[PDB]
Amino acid sequence: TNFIRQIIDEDLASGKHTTVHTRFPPEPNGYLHIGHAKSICLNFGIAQDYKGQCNLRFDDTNPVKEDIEYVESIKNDVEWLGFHWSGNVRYSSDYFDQLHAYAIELINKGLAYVDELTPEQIREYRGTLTQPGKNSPYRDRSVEENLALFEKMRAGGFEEGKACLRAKIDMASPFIVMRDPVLYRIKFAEHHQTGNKWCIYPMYDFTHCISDALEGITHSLCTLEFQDNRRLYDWVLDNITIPVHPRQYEFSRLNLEYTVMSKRKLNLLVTDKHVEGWDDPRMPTISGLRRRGYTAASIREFCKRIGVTKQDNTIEMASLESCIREDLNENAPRAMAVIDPVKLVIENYQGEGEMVTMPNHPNKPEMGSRQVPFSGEIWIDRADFREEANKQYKRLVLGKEVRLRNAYVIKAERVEKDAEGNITTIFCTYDADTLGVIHWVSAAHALPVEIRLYDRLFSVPNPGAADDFLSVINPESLVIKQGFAEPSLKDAVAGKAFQFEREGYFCLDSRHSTAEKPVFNRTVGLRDT
RNA sequence: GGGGUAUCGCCAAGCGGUAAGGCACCGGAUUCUGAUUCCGGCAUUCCGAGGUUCGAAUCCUCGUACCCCAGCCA
Ligand SMILES: NC(=O)CC[C@H](N)C(=O)O
Repeated sequence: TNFIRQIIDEDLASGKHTTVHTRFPPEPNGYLHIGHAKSICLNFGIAQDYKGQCNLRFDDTNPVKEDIEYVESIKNDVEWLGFHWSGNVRYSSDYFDQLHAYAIELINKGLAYVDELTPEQIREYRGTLTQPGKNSPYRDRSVEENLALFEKMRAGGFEEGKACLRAKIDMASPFIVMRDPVLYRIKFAEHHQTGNKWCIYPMYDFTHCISDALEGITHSLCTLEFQDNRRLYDWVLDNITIPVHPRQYEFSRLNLEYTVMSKRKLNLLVTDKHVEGWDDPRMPTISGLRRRGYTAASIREFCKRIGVTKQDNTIEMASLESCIREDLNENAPRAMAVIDPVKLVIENYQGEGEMVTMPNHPNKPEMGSRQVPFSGEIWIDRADFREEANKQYKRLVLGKEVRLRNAYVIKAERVEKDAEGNITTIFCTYDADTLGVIHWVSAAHALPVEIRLYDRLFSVPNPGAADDFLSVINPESLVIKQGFAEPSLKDAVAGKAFQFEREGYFCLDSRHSTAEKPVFNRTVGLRDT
């Protein structure tokens, strides 16, 4: 439960509503990020719980900022998250004729007029946060004139910015949004849905409340910054001939530590090529989280966990990680991979190799087991061998033994280094029958794999607050490695993740994995303490 | 000016009855993954200062802090 569901309840109880109809109206001007997932879960979830309906609407009123790639991606992420919208996908543009009709109603009612103040003049007449605005000298034209003028605008008769339709409200309102808000502006730009049919487009404030009412929305859910706008939302509806009046309720938007959560800043990263694209695994986009190996369900749980309030918040990365870790911990089948390898030769070993049995999930036998190839020339992780080091160190030391994961116990005896004194191979003996603990990979049957270790995009907790958020990017947000995985992974499915034992959860694809060179993305590392 | 929000490090219940929960954190137990699991611990206090009440985080008052608004963006 949350404040919004309590309102909904009271409406249902009072009889003000007998059904609930919500909506997710992003503008198709960028890819969806996790903040939008909060909104999708909120709106689509309320619908299903209250046995109602929730539409997917593309708030497409600004042609110059939108693209068809985005509408396609949005529909894709919404689906991927696991939600279904009510009926067809809607578009604000579906109402362009209705909106133009309604603007004509406001004009006929004397509540709208065509202003000729330049875009600079409008701001100048607008007033300040503390000084009232002032009336345009064109504010009192007749209905007849406004009608003619608006038609002229609509017919491509005015150059851009040369005129616009403004609402006639109160230029001295403390609500700056109510100071004659612009209803229509001229843009000779082709729209991704209406092509070149219109040269005039409606503004957000005029469009949204009307789109909401036409679609029969009962509870319009948005974020805190449209609180002031709710006044214009109501004004518009209160002043036109429309049978319903949806009510807007605002909740705080999501802020995630170490990243930005606004399409504008995410676009800059894509545009400036500091990430591969909107779906880069380091990106907080739904596509990027998906490509990183995150499950729709872990995201759904994150949104459930964070809540919906009016408090400005900033969630910690540990919260999101917790969610994905919980999921993958339960479901990911375990595997063996070595991110940083060094060859270890069991001189004691005789043969061409053998096959040891390995559980697909050390705590869930029902998930079965598999046969993994063992031998005398395996691969271990460099950090798992210490010629020296403290008593706490539970891994391989130059005179100590260690249990090879699901195999035998071995003993390091003679190391071998190179020119720069770096070790090249470790010589050990194995106890013919012995079956800390360390993972390994038989060099002979090993599959060469590229491993991508992801990390926080930015060096600071709140990069969006920085003057130049880009200068504070983390140069180690992506560190690529070349390791070895058990041949098993030869059939790994893109997107699906496994737990690389003692390392973390990894998934294939990355838009890079080929048959020859597989690319594994580390979704999240295990809890190291 | 106006609109909003202030409860444990980060989220978050609580709507007059005397502070849920999650994340994180600190112990301990297990464990062929230093993971998982498993127990135990973690606000005598709710931005502040008064006030009303038998009694408030929950009501009033005066303050303080932070967020949002001056796109022909959404
Ligand atoms: N009122 C709202 O839900 C805002 C919709 C607007 N298109 C947005 O993406 O923020």
